[PDB]
Amino acid sequence: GMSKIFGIVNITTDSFSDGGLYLDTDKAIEHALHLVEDGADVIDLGAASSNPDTTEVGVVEEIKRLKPVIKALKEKGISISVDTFKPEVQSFCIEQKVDFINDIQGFPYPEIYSGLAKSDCKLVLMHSVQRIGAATKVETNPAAVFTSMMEFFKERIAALVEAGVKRERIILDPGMGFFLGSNPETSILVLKRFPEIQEAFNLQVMIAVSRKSFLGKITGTDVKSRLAPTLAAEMYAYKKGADYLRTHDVKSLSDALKISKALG
Amino acid sequence: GMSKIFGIVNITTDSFSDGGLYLDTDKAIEHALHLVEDGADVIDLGAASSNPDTTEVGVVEEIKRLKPVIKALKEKGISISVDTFKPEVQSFCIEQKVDFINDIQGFPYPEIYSGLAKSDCKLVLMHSVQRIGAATKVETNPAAVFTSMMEFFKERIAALVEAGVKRERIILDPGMGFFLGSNPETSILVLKRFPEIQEAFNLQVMIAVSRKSFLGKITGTDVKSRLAPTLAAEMYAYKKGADYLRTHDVKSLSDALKISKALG
Ligand SMILES: C=C1CN=c2nc(N)[nH]c(=O)c2=N1
Ligand SMILES: C=C1CN=c2nc(N)[nH]c(=O)c2=N1
Ligand SMILES: Nc1ccc(C(=O)O)cc1
Ligand SMILES: Nc1ccc(C(=O)O)cc1
Ligand SMILES: [Cl-]
Ligand SMILES: [Cl-]
Ligand SMILES: [Cl-]
Ligand SMILES: [Cl-]
Ligand SMILES: [Cl-]
Ligand SMILES: [Cl-]
Ligand SMILES: [Cl-]
Ligand SMILES: [Cl-]
Ligand SMILES: [Cl-]
Ligand SMILES: [Cl-]
Ligand SMILES: [Mg+2]
Ligand SMILES: [Mg+2]
Repeated sequence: GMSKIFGIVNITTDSFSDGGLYLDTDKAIEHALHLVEDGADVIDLGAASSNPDTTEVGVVEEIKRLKPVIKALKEKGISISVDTFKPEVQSFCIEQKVDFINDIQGFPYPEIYSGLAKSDCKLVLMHSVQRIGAATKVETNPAAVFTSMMEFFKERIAALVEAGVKRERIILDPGMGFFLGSNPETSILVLKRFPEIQEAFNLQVMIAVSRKSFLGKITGTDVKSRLAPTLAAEMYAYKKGADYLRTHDVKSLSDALKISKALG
Repeated sequence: GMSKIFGIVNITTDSFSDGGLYLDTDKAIEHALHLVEDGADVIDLGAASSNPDTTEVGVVEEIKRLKPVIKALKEKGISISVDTFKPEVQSFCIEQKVDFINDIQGFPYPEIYSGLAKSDCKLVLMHSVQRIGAATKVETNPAAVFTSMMEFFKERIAALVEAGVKRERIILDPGMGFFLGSNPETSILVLKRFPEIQEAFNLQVMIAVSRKSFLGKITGTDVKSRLAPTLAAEMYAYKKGADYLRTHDVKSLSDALKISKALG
């Protein structure tokens, strides 16, 4: 199987790798259209970041950013994912009939589970060692993190299914980078063992490594020179059977996947 | 095993990807020093190109370009390879005591074999469908090219060994891109089957794909946007056990190899 590409379109001011570049509505639409041209299957819209240096974005402001971009992309028939962890914003996305809701908190509020069940959109259920809120910088034990993540998925999937969410709507994301720990060994272990998530839960898995900190620690590179380590980790994940890849440089990943497919 | 990196330093005017950038002596030395900083094990110096659009460079001019660069790099203890197919230039490299002579013609002139035997430098024996001269654009049958290449290596190795060249000095390069054919299928087959060269001859193999045309035909990219397809093919070759990789972007390849090593 070939991994599907989520194209990151950050409509923020403080995204760790491209904050402020696509804050304007038309520039965000133009960026999304370019990523689709580059081979993106889904456009992941994020009007609020979640890196350790992020600043809280209000719900009204977040919906204001997403509203005209969703409208323009839905007009073109583009599959839309929204990277939001705020239940009121997620409820707005259900009304807009987007294809995915991408929650770094993994839908931890059962009060809205009945509303999620009535929708038909797919749910990207992400695990993090923080569980609630944006990423932080904390050292973790890789084996213990993988074990707790496996238990977290099992309980959260069961809670959503018990509330009426169809199981096949759930896509699992183990988290990566600071969502797993400040030491890169935890991210490395998850990258090596994520097929065990597909096997245990029989659900698709998304891998999101693009430009993240742990790549820079292994190679000694800042965020602007992280294309090569990103591509190395993304094609490792593709070769290992990742169902979705969430990336910034869609064109480079697509070209790299075309070469890997021709050689494999 | 980890592939060794040959850093390309073109002291030419018409190299297909970076011609004219490092024609100046000090700029070529500065580029070579940067590539060593980026992780290059060997610096491959080429004062004359061999792409299909190349222009013949005189022997006197070629030696004039290489002479001060070799001197500066030898002062720093840098391992030097010289990409030259002219016997008089190769004789100059033997006098300079460089570590490698990289011949796209695979040393086809037995008149100089006795001189090659007395030297201690390693010999990069490259195969091409043209055999003599620079690359051309010609469509070829992949299976027939691989078969003829295997026979070419067998006869050329035996001729060099019979003349006194120690067998362990020979590094095999199957050729790539236009050296194999204008259709990318021939390059793809050689990339998939080059371990058979190591097995049959018990010699090291060099893979040189960086920015070459066949990558652009598979992905639909010009020479300036070929980093991602280059990295995809280079780490495929590394994972398959290539002993040497000849590349332009040493820093990107090194960073990519560090990630692949940490994940493998
Ligand atoms: C930087 C971020 C923001 N949103 C994400 N969303 C998902 N699903 N996975 C990530 O790793 C992730 N990284
Ligand atoms: C573009 C070039 C010039 N010199 C080379 N040298 C070797 N050994 N192999 C190549 O593929 C090669 N490509
Ligand atoms: N949202 C996130 C953005 C970046 C990182 C990281 O660099 O590890 C983690 C989370
Ligand atoms: N010397 C060479 C340079 C480039 C190519 C190629 O693009 O195929 C082939 C030979
Ligand atoms: Cl960007
Ligand atoms: Cl709701
Ligand atoms: Cl800590
Ligand atoms: Cl739960
Ligand atoms: Cl850097
Ligand atoms: Cl360059
Ligand atoms: Cl000689
Ligand atoms: Cl032809
Ligand atoms: Cl011969
Ligand atoms: Cl292009
Ligand atoms: Mg974001
Ligand atoms: Mg050259």
